[PDB]
Formats: sequence, structure tokens, C-alpha cells
Amino acid sequence: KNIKILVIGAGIAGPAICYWLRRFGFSPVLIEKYASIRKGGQALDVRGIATHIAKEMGIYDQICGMRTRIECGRFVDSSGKVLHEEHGEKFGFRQDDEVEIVRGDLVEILMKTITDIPCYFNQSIISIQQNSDHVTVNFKDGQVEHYDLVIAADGIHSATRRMVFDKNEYQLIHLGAYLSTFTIPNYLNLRHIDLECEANHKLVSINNDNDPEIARAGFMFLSQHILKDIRDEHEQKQFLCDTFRDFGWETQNILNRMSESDDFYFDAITQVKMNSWTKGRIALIGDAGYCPSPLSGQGNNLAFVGAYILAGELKAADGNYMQAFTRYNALLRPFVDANQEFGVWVSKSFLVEDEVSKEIAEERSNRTLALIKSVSNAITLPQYE
Amino acid sequence: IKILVIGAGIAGPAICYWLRRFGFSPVLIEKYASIRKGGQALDVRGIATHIAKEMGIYDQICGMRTRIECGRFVDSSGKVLHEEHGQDDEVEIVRGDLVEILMKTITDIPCYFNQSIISIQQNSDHVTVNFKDGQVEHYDLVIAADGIHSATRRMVFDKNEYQLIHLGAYLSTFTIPNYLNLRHIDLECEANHKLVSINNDNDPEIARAGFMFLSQHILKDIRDEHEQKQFLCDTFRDFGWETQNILNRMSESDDFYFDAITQVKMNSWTKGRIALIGDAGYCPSPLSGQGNNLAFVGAYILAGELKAADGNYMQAFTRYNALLRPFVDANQEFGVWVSKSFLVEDEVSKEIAEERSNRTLALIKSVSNAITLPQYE
Amino acid sequence: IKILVIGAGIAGPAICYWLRRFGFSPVLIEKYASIRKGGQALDVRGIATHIAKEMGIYDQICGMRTRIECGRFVDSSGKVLHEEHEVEIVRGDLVEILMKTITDIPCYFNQSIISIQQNSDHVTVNFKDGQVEHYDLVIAADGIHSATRRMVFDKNEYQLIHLGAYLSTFTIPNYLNLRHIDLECEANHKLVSINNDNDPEIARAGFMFLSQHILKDIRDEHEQKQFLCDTFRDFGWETQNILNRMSESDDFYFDAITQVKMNSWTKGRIALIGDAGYCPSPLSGQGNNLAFVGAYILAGELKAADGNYMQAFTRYNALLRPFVDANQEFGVWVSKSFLVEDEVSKEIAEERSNRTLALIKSVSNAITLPQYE
Amino acid sequence: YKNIKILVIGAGIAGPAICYWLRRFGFSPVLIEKYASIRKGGQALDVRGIATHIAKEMGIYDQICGMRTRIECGRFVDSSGKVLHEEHDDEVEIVRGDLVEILMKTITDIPCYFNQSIISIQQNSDHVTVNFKDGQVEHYDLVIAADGIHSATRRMVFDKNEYQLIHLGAYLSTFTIPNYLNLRHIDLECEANHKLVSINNDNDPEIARAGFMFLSQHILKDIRDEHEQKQFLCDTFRDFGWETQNILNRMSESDDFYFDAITQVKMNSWTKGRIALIGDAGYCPSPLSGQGNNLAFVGAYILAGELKAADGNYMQAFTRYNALLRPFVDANQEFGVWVSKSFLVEDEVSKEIAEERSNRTLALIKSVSNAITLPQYE
Ligand SMILES: Cc1cc2nc3c(=O)[nH]c(=O)nc-3n(C[C@H](O)[C@H](O)[C@H](O)COP(=O)(O)OP(=O)(O)OC[C@H]3O[C@@H](n4cnc5c(N)ncnc54)[C@H](O)[C@@H]3O)c2cc1C
Ligand SMILES: Cc1cc2nc3c(=O)[nH]c(=O)nc-3n(C[C@H](O)[C@H](O)[C@H](O)COP(=O)(O)OP(=O)(O)OC[C@H]3O[C@@H](n4cnc5c(N)ncnc54)[C@H](O)[C@@H]3O)c2cc1C
Ligand SMILES: Cc1cc2nc3c(=O)[nH]c(=O)nc-3n(C[C@H](O)[C@H](O)[C@H](O)COP(=O)(O)OP(=O)(O)OC[C@H]3O[C@@H](n4cnc5c(N)ncnc54)[C@H](O)[C@@H]3O)c2cc1C
Ligand SMILES: Cc1cc2nc3c(=O)[nH]c(=O)nc-3n(C[C@H](O)[C@H](O)[C@H](O)COP(=O)(O)OP(=O)(O)OC[C@H]3O[C@@H](n4cnc5c(N)ncnc54)[C@H](O)[C@@H]3O)c2cc1C
Repeated sequence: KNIKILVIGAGIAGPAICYWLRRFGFSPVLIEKYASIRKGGQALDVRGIATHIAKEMGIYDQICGMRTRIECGRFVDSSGKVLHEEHGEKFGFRQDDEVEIVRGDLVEILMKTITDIPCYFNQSIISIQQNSDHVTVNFKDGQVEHYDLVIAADGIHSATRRMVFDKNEYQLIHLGAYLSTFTIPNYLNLRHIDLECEANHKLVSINNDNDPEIARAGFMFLSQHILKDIRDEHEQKQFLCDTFRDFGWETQNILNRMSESDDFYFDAITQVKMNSWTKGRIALIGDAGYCPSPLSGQGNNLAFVGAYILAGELKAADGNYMQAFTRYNALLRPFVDANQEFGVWVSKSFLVEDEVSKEIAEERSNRTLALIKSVSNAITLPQYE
Repeated sequence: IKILVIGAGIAGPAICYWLRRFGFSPVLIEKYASIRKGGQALDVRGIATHIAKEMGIYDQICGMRTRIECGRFVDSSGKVLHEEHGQDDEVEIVRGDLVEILMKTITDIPCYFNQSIISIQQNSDHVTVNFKDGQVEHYDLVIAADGIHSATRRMVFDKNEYQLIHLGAYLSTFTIPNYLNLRHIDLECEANHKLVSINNDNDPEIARAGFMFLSQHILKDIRDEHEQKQFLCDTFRDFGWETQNILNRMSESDDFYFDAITQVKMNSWTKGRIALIGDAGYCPSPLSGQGNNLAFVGAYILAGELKAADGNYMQAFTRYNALLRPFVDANQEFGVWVSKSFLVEDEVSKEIAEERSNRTLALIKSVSNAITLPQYE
Repeated sequence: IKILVIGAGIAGPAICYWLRRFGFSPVLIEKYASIRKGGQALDVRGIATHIAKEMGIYDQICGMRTRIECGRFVDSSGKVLHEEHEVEIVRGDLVEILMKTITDIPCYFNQSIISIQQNSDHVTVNFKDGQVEHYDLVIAADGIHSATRRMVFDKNEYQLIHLGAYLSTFTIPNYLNLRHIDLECEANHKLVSINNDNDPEIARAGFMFLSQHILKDIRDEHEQKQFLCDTFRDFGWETQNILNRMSESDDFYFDAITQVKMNSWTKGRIALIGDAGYCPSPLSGQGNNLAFVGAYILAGELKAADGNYMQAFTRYNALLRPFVDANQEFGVWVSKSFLVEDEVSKEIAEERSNRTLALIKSVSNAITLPQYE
Repeated sequence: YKNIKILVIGAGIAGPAICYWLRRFGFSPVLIEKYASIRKGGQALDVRGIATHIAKEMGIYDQICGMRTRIECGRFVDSSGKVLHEEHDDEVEIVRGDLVEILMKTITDIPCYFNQSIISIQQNSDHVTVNFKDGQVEHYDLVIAADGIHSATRRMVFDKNEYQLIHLGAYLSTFTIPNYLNLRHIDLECEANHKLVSINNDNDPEIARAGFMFLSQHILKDIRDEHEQKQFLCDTFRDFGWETQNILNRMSESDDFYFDAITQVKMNSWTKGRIALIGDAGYCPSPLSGQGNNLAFVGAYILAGELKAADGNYMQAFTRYNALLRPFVDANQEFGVWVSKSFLVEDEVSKEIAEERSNRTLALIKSVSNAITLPQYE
């Protein structure tokens, strides 16, 4: 199985499928557009059947070792006055094998699992073509490589999806919200605490977990505005500075340190709707194919499942990408629908701030806990040895 | 450090192993669709046996050694003139079997067949390679191990910088069905500056034919197999003996090989980020009997000098050329020394012939140990 | 988990590899001072060939396979009568490969167990040098004459069956200058062979004969050679030249063709594998293949039981019973006509041989191997 | 590889450390522990000097950094609880228990038998006879003791003429209790009358670690009798005040009680035949040196390395081991004595003088921690 396979994107789906592809006898090559591993991102939750895959890969103990250590959580008003304080109650109500871990720590654990897999950074594809025999990949530095299969794991803004799929074959659905997170110097000397302030359909957060020198800032807000270019960091940062102008609290102290952050992340809360995630010798995995959006809390787990099934089906098809890709599209269909529908469900209430009572709030919260456990296990994983 | 190695013969695979063991990540290509296993018996000799032991393949090679029990020199009619019945100085092993052993040591290294380069450029930062299938790849280093007719040397070095010297003789060998039911025996017939051999060793169904003759003729296109075979037939048109029985089975052969006995002469074997190893740089010719050994030493030293220099190819390449020079000269000079009498068939005393044979065996023994290997641990 | 494997033959090394591959840390002991590489050509066949593949030695076994190119049957005066022109490998070569596969497993030599006891917690093993060790499990692979079987199992729980024949084989210098040939001479229900495979300096001699006699002490080497010389006193041909060179041979082997019949091969925390539990005898040609399967299944069942030997040993006996019966019975089937020399033509003999080839292939695949990762 | 039968006694720091390096070098050791589970007691330790390089080559440095102590505030208080002072080179501070855990996770491929202990040892020129508590008799090519200051193996193998235990005039005790004060990432300490009482919390919010250190020339009738230890500790702190009675009341709820005199082991050599002492069993530099764990690191490294360098020839290996460690043991043991000249002496001095003594202590331990150049065994 010396089949040439290209995997685009050193995020979560990308590194995960590289491990499984190698474990099943294939020889993948991994590329990343940025000069180094992007370890940004808020805390993620490895949950449901994804924990089972994590245990199979042999990383579940590492993930448990690098789990979030926040000891206290405070919601405050714009004056800093405490309204609600928690000390870990949130984690009790949740699923059993769920583990919360900062995204970059999870990516680092995944990158250590594929140290024997080639990985080239600062590598950008400019165009892709394919025929019955091979895929042609053209790189910005002048290289032209031929591959038997190409797998895209470059995120919801997948440039591969745009180079391979027509506009009539994929739809991006805006859920009326935006998310941003970045690390800054811990100017508040916070220790194992998360502070959040919600007002006027906006949320501002700042936390400290392990590194006492660094704090992670977070912004979430409702909006239907669309950027001229969702990939222009300068427009992203200006839009964030304008929406949170006059919010008060620690917003300006946070945004003033935004320029010295090395892990900036900003995106719209969006979903990718496709009838198929494969075209010829090219397959999409993770957010590139079926992003459930941050509001589902399931993007990383769907990345895990999609990587395992695609690599497994290729093993079961003895390299017949025609059959594997077809089974891949079918097996993941119910799981994608459950998770994406859950995400839309959450968006109906997210930051709405409708004047509801504790009864209404507790019912939505408990129904979210039940709904997310069923969704996280909405599929039974096959076996491939 | 991305490294391309060109040619899956002896030098190529062997340097892939030594680059991998020293930490590098080589990639190998081969022009032909499958590994080429043709060739006559070769000898792993001298300091090259030490390299083989360090590679962990010495026992395997010994296990695959030739097992010819009898060697008969015969006249054109079949009458036996001379008969013979024949160490860690030397292990004789058919070329194909040694190639197989080398390949099995680099199963973790990617090897791409039916792949050949049409253009090669380099700057101070990388080498750019354009392949026949339209691919373009950048490499930190390119090591050419594509043999005497190396296209890489032709595209990188000017006509001024290399010279191919014809030693006035030709070689051809191929396997045919063992129609004579030979068993661990080699039959040879020499006459009129020509030699015809046929042997059976390890596969009872297969016999290996061999032709060697003196000639100062040069083919119009040495790459044309049709010309090669036509020239071979014209040269042995009426040699007699089993010549026709052998040539008529040539079309059934899967491993036909034919070439002139040639040496490659260069003052340096490197240019920028591109280095040559094996026959592509310093072919000692079949008449030296040391090509594969000089390929082992060339691979081991080049990989080691890249390790000792921490990837500074400038340092490693200069060290490479210097350390290899005395070993190349001794082996090429021995090759030419052999060609002075090869198939000349001068009327000499049986004592003289025996004496020149003793001197040849003594000379190759010393030549095969002409340098001390550096240690790279 | 402390696990003791007794015997560095074929079954022993095989189960050590598998136990290690499944997470255990076995220890291997051997009665003799060094590994015993004696023996004639054996055949890896049937499901055993798949286990060899999963162990990563199949190609190694192929590389060291036999290379005999001609077989001649000859009369006592040297005149040829007949001439002829899955992997066959000499026992010593296969034992080499298996020992290379367990370089991470300790092997202590010159070790002899003298007493064995067990309770529901551990097995206690007494050694001749005075050591006393407790083990969670003890696995016996000490061959047909298993001292462990005799110490653990009552005389009514096992039966030794003599198949009425003997076998001896040893390597001597190649004084005849044989090259890749096997010369055999059959007469009076006795067979004498001498072959040369690869090493041109050595020839391997073989002796086989029918007999109902039993030795006073089957492990006494002097009585073995006396019985051998008396049996071939006036056979003629090369018997004297071969037997006169026994003293310079370093790998003398002699044994009776025997089987071991048991209803169960485990007792508490002790398990038998290989010839010690279900020896099918040389006439079956499946001893080494039965060693492979026993080692594979026993280790696998232990892994699946997460160390619970009660479940593993129960499944070990259950899964192996069909395979053992077929191979043991196949061996008895061969003995009824082995060296008997019935009055039939060569078309009948070659007909029986064709039946044997079909039968042995079915028997060598007479079970389906479970999977354990 | 090597399949020499090697027994390593003691699952602390030196023991697990040497099991790793022996296996890395081609050996197959076996580990035993007297107690039924791994002992994770003890105060914070410092991985320092050349011991940091050994930890890096073991691939545990980041794990050690990951579990580094994270006390945010340190308050020194009087017997009434009033705060008198509040505090806010590749070396890492880490609780001893967490370092033992890490080390046991680097030897997961080596057998480790708990509730195992030796009753007697014999040896001849061919093997060592180790007789076990559960009735086993085993022969070993090499036996390596890492069973601590009161090494039962040393007392079985070495005569009282070959080792000397030096009392440095002080005693130490530490044990975990329920965090009845509800402390978080803080260390509370109180010193008076040549006694020091501490109580802190770092990671487990339900558990606090108590500390006791005092000066005394008294010697226990039997140093291994816990009852005499605690009776001595309670009588020493009878009228101390502060939290001493609260802490010592919760002693019976502790699972990791540690009590010991601050002592050193003085031997001319650390080997006899096929038996070798490593760690505190041979050259314990005392807690006042702050180097026991690091000396255990270097001892395990050099003994294992010299055995590989001599291809299992214990005669040659034991000779290099004794010679090479001598200068390092000398500097660390001497530094521990030097600390004891001022430890808890409480001399009337300026805060400039006390500061100067601390600066000198830090500069000295820096050099003592790098007092030898490590050999390379590749
Ligand atoms: C830096 C970062 C921070 C994030 N933070 C959050 C967060 O706080 N909350 C949340 O819910 N989700 C976040 N996400 C998204 C989250 O990772 C995904 O929703 C999901 O968990 C994993 O999906 P994925 O691995 O398929 O895609 P991603 O995690 O988005 O990974 C895609 C990877 O491909 C790389 N890439 C993109 N384009 C190219 C290209 N042309 N060539 C090569 N490589 C390319 C990207 O740099 C990235 O490393 C973040 C993603 C990133 C990259
Ligand atoms: C099929 C064959 C048979 C031979 N038979 C004999 C013999 O009988 N006697 C003798 O003395 N010597 C023989 N030789 C030459 C002998 O192997 C060499 O003299 C020496 O032993 C090894 O040198 P080398 O590995 O550098 O070159 P070679 O052994 O010649 O190996 C060169 C390899 O590079 C490949 N190659 C060539 N051009 C290209 C290209 N443009 N791109 C990619 N790959 C390329 C070739 O297919 C071959 O696999 C033979 C070589 C070959 C290839
Ligand atoms: C030297 C030798 C030569 C053989 N030659 C042939 C042959 O030519 N043809 C044939 O059909 N079969 C032969 N056999 C038997 C053959 O190996 C088996 O039938 C089968 O292939 C493998 O069975 P086994 O590994 O269970 O037992 P064996 O191969 O017999 O191995 C048993 C091992 O246990 C050891 N052992 C015995 N008693 C003790 C003890 N008390 N303590 C510790 N270790 C002990 C033995 O020394 C031996 O190493 C031979 C066996 C041996 C040992
Ligand atoms: C529970 C405990 C707490 C400690 N607390 C401190 C502290 O607060 N401050 C300080 O400076 N030092 C402390 N030490 C000592 C410190 O670990 C050493 O100074 C050094 O760090 C490591 O030396 P070592 O591993 O050689 O010895 P140790 O750390 O003492 O390790 C000895 C090990 O051997 C085991 N053992 C003892 N006798 C036997 C036997 N007969 N059979 C089998 N195993 C046996 C012990 O249970 C222990 O696991 C403590 C040691 C222990 C065991």
C-alpha cells in the first residue's frame, strides 16, 4: 500500500487521519499553510464515540493529563461585580468519558502520534486538477506533485473544496453569530479562573488555566453582517473592535493586547451542507465537509469519526477509493445530521437573551445535556483491526 | 533534508540505507518499471565486505552465494581442454540476488518506478527537478546513481568535466531456458578474441549465457537494443559451439544486458547540491571486477560525510571527493591493467600465464583494500 | 504476571513470542546447556503457515528452505532403483529463526525442575540448584518425555502409545562428497539415508526402522546407540561408514515414535503444549505444526481472558481438541503401512502417497484459528 | 542485549531510575518494593544540575515541568497566626510523589512486585542467593539495593565496620492530611525555638501536606518504630501552639507518614562482590543537602552505564562506579553538613545577614549540583 495520499491541514481531522492511514498500512503526507502548528482555540470536549477512538489511538491518557484545570468560574457585569460563581458543578452533570482540553494541547498530542509521517509547513496549494489516473497538485513555490488520493482537512473555509467542488454542490449556512479567541499576557494575574460578561447579545471572556503568564480572551456575539473577505484578519479585527466598542469591562484592555497575540482566531458560526463529501480521487473530512459549527461543540469529535471511517473503509476496500468513498458518505450521513441539527437547535437560544425564567433556562440546559449525549453517540463505529 | 537518489542498482539502494540509518529521509527513483535483476556473478570484496557486515546483510549474501561446482573450458566442438572444481576476502553472488538483498533493507524508503528526470536546475537554496510525467519537485540534494550512461551527469556536468574511455571490449549476459540440463556447472569457450559462456547455478530451469569480445568499434546508438543484438550476432556469426542455440533463445530472455567495457574519468564528482556515486561518477569497467565494491564505498562515505558535516553539503562533498580519489584511481588503474591482456591471446608459456594470473589475484586483493574506511558511528 | 515456559524447542519459543506480543513477560528455561539444533527436515504446513506469517518469519523460513535437487533410492550394493527431481526446512534452521524472534525474552540454560506443586493462588517450582520460585502460570514444552507431565498428572490421566518404530538422525562430515542430493536404501523394514543440502562439508544421516522393542532407559544415550548398531549390524551399504562417525557428530538424536493421549492438557494453573501434551509422532509430519497452533491458541486465549486462566485453559482444551485428534490419528494412519512393504506395484504405492498428500493437507487445515490482534 | 539476572530493591527514586537505564542499555532488571503500593509521600524536591540533563535524556523533563509545584503565596506566621512575611537554571521543583509516579511510568515494561522483601542474602563468586519473605529462593547475577537510608540490604551484606551513619543534629517529618484549613495554592509556615511547622496545599484541593523540622541531639532507641517516632514528635511539639495539635490529631488519618533523622551514610566503597548500593542506601546526603534525589539520579545513571561499558563485567563496572561517584558524593555530602551548621540555629542577625547567607547557600548548591562531568554511554 504505497498509494500516494495527500492530507491538507494540520488541525484535528488532518493529523488524526494521518495516524489511522499509517496504522492501516498507507503512507500519507501532511501539509500546513502556516509556518507552524496553529495551537490556538478555546477548550474543546472529546465526547461520545470520539473518546472510544481516542482510547483506540492510545492518547486518552495524555488527553486526561492535559485536561482543563480551571477551578472557578465567575459571570460578572460590566463593573466586575460577581453575579454567578461556580467551582466545577458544570463538569459533574456531563457525560462520563467526556474530557475537556485546550484545542492546541489536543493538536499537540495528535502531532506526536505522527512523528514518523512527513509534514511540510508553509506549503500552500494554488490549484488542483484530477483525472482517472491521478490528482495534480500545484504549489505556490513552483512544485507540481501527482497523488493517487487527496484528502482535505483545511477547515470550513476549505480552499480545496472551492478548487474541486462547484458552487452548486456545497452551501455555507450562517447561524447569525461570530466567535473569536486569542491569547494575551495575563495582565490581570488570573489563576485557574474564567471570567465572563454577557450583555446585549455579546459575550466577553478571559481565563487562565496552566501557564500563569498567559490569559486566553474570548468574544462571541450575534450578528447577520457578512465580511467582505472572511479571511482578512484586518477586517476581522476591525469588526470585532467595532462590535465591542462601548461594551466596557475589560474589553479595551483585552483588545489593546490583540496585536501581540500569536494565535489569533476569528470566524463566523457556520455550517457546511453537502450531499456528498467526495469527488473522484478527492475526499473532504472534518469541517471542510460537514462543519457542525462551534454551537454544536462537536467539530473535533466529528473530525475524529470522519478520519477513522474514511481510513478504515479504504482499508476494507483494499484501496478501491470508489467503494470506500461511497461507504464513507453513507456511514457518516446520520452522524453529521444529528450533530448539525443539534448545533442549529442550540443557535435558537444562543445569546438570544429572551426574558425567560429559571424554569425555562433549567429546562433548556438539561435538554441540552441530554441532547448532546445522544448526538455524541448517534452512530455505531465499525471495526477494521 | 529531502534527498533524491536516482537509480535502483547497487550504489543507489545502498546509499539510501546509509542515509536513512544516519538520520536522513531519502527518496529513490528508478527509470525502469521494475527492479533490473540481470547481470553476471559479481564479487563483494575487500573493504566492501566490511560495509556489508556493518549493513547486516553479509550472512544473507553468503546464503545466496554462487554454487558452481565445476568450471570447464571447452573447444568449439565440445572437447574439454581444462577443468576446475572451485573466505571472507570475497563472496561471489549473482548481481540480481545482491540487488534483491539491498532492496529488502530499504522497504521503509519510498521507491518510485517508471520515473525519470528530463530537466534539472539548481540554485544556492535547492535543486529543481522536472520529471517525465510533468511533476516538478525541489530537493535539498540530488544523488545520481544511474550508472555508466548517467543522464544526470550529462545534464549537470559540462562535456568539459567528464570523459568516457572505451577499453576496447564488450559484455553481454542474459538468462535463457536451461536447454542443456546443466547442474552447477559453467561451460566456456574462448577463440579469436571472443568468449562464450553458459552456466547453471541455483535455478535448475534457467541457464545464464555470457558473451565477451574485443572490439574497437563503437555503436551508432549504444542505447538501441536492436543494434546491440545485431552487433552481437554479427560478431559471433560463425563462432560455432552453442552460439546459435544461445542467440536463438535471446528473445525469450527477460533480463537482457549489453554494454561496452568503459570507464568514466572526472576530477570531481560533485557540483553544488548534486553528487554522483557509483558508475555514474567513476565506473571502473567490468574488467576491474570492482564496480559494485566501489559503489558500496562511495555510498557509505558520501552518507557518512553528510552526517559528519551536519548537512553542510559543501563540507561533505569536498571531503567525499578527497577521500574517494585514491580508491577510485587504484581500481580504475587496475581495470586498465587487466585490459592490456584481456582476450589478447598472446602465445605465452603456461608458467607465464599462471604467473600473470597470480599477479592479477594479488593485485585486486590489494586494490580492494586501497583505503581505510572512516568511522561514522 | 509470572509465567514459566519450560523447554526451548519449537512450542516453547513460539509461545514465548506470542505471550510477549500479547502483553505478558514470559521466562524460558532449557534443560540442556545450549539450544539443541538437531533434527531432520520438517514441514511448515497448513494453518501453521499463517501463524508463521503473522509472526514475521515466513520469508525467513523461505530463505532457509531445503534445496535438495535429486532423490535416489538405492540397493545395498549402490545400484540406483528410482530417481526423482508450505516450506520444508531443517529443524535446526527453524529453531534458529524462532529464537531470533524472542531476543527480548530471557532464556536460562542448565535448568532442571525437580518438584512442582500448586494451590489456587500460584504454582511453586523447585529447581535442582536449590531455587524455589512461585509463578502464576507454568507452561510445559519439554517434549515427548515431559518430566512436567509426569509430576503434575497422575498415571491414569495420560497414556503413551508406541507406534512401533524408531528414528535417529545426526550430521557427519560429507565423506561421500554429495551435492544437493538424498540417498536412501530401504530393506527389511529399515531405512538408511544420507543427504547433502547446502553446507558442502556436512552430510546428514538418517535411520528409521520398525520395532516393537522398548528400551530400558529411553534417555540413556549408550543404550540408544547399542540398539541402533544392533539393528543395522549387517545392513551393508554405508551403514558402517555412517555409524563409525557418530563419535564426531555434535547433534545426535534418537527417539521412539510415540504419541501422548490425554482428555485435558491443563490442570489448575499448569498447561501442556507441544509434544508434551499431544505429541503426534514423526510419522504424522505435524509435530512442529501442532507446536505452532498450541502456542498460538494458548497465548491468545490468555489474552482474551484478560489473564483469567480458568476461562483461557478451558477454551484452550476445547479449541485444540479437533485439531489434535486429526493430526494424531493421521499419524497412526501412516504407521499402519509405514515400512511394512506390501506386495503392490509402484502405481499402488504412488496412489497411497497421493492419498497421504491429500489427507495431510486436510489435517493441517482441520481447524479455524481465532483472532486476537 | 543482555539477559543477566539483576534484582533492584526499592521503588523510590534511585530504584526506578536505574531500572530505566538498565533496560535502555540492554538489561532486564526486576524491581521489588517492601510496601504493598508505591510510596508517594515526601515534600517538594528540586531536580537540579547535571540531574536535569539525565532527566531530559529520560524524556521526563516536560512531564516534570508539567507537574511542577505551583504554590502562589508563602506566608510565615507566628504561633498566633499573624503574618510576619509573605512571599509571592533548568531546575524544576516537584513534589516527591509526583516524581516517583513519573519514574514508574518510564519503566512500565519492567516487572515490579510489591509486598516483597528479603529476609537473608548469601553470595559466592557465581551468584547471589536472595531469600524472600514469601518463601522464594532465587539466584541472581547482580543485586542492586535502592532501599534507602536504613537499607536492610546494606545491613545484611556489609559489616558494621564498612558503613557509618552520621547524625546531623536534626529531624524531619512530613505527611498529608485532610485540608481542614481549606488552603489553596499556599504554604503556611511557623518557626520558633529551633522548630519549624508547615502546612500547604498545591494540587489536590482536599489534601494538605504537613511538615515538621527541628534540631535535636537525641537518637531514637529504634529508628524504625513508628510509635516511638510519633511519641517523640508529639513530645517535641507539646507546647508549640499554632496548628500543631490540630495537625498531629490528624496523623492517624494519614497514609504516607514519613519520619526520619537527618543523617548521612559514610562508606569508603559502595559495592561488595555482586551487590551494589545506590542512592541513600550508599551515600545519603541528607535532606539538608537538597540533593538526595539528584544524587540518586546520577548514581543510577553511572552504575547502569558502567555495566554496559564493561559488557556486564561487574568487576570492572563496580570499580568505575565507586571511583567516578566519589567526588560527586563528597561535594554533596559536605554541602549537606555545611547547611547543618546554620539550619534553624536562629542567630540574632540583620535581615541583610540572613539574606547574605541565603545568597551564599544558593550559589554553593549551584556549583555542588554540577560538581562532576557525566560520562557518555550513547
Ligand atoms: C487556530 C484555530 C483555532 C480554532 N478555535 C476554535 C475555537 O475556539 N472553537 C471552536 O469551536 N472551533 C475552533 N476551531 C475550529 C475547530 O478546530 C474545528 O471546528 C474542529 O474542531 C476541527 O476541524 P478540522 O480539523 O477539520 O479543521 P480545523 O481545526 O479548522 O483545521 C484546519 C487546519 O488546516 C489548515 N489550513 C487551512 N487552509 C489551508 C490550506 N490552504 N493549506 C494548508 N493548510 C490549510 C489550518 O491552518 C488548520 O491548521 C479552531 C481552528 C483553528 C485552526
Ligand atoms: C541490468 C544490469 C546488468 C548489469 N550487468 C553487469 C554485468 O554482467 N557485469 C558488470 O561488470 N556490470 C554489470 N552491470 C553494472 C554494475 O552493476 C555496475 O558496474 C556496479 O556494480 C554498480 O554500479 P551502479 O549501481 O552505480 O550502477 P548500475 O548497477 O548500472 O545501476 C544503475 C541503475 O540506475 C537505473 N537508471 C539508469 N538511468 C536512469 C535514469 N535516467 N533515471 C533513473 N534510473 C536510471 C538503471 O536502470 C539501474 O537500475 C549491470 C548493470 C545493470 C543495471
Ligand atoms: C534435538 C531434537 C531433534 C529432533 N529431531 C526430530 C526429527 O528429526 N524428526 C521429528 O519428527 N521430530 C524431531 N524432534 C521432535 C520435534 O521437535 C517435535 O516433534 C516438534 O517439532 C516440536 O515439539 P516440542 O517443541 O513441543 O518439543 P521438542 O522439539 O522435543 O522440544 C522440547 C524441548 O524441551 C527441552 N526439555 C526437555 N525436558 C526438559 C526439562 N525437564 N526441563 C527443561 N527443558 C526440557 C528439550 O531439551 C527441548 O529443547 C526433535 C526434537 C529435538 C529436541
Ligand atoms: C515515603 C518517603 C518519603 C520521603 N520524604 C522525604 C522528604 O520529605 N524529604 C527528603 O529530603 N527525603 C525524603 N525521602 C527520601 C528521598 O526520597 C531520598 O533522599 C532521595 O530523594 C531518593 O533516594 P532513594 O530512592 O535512594 O531512597 P528512598 O527515596 O528512601 O527510596 C527507598 C525505597 O525502597 C523501599 N524499601 C525500603 N526497604 C525495603 C526493603 N527491605 N525491601 C524493598 N523495598 C524497600 C522504600 O519503601 C522506598 O520505596 C523520602 C523517602 C520515602 C520513601
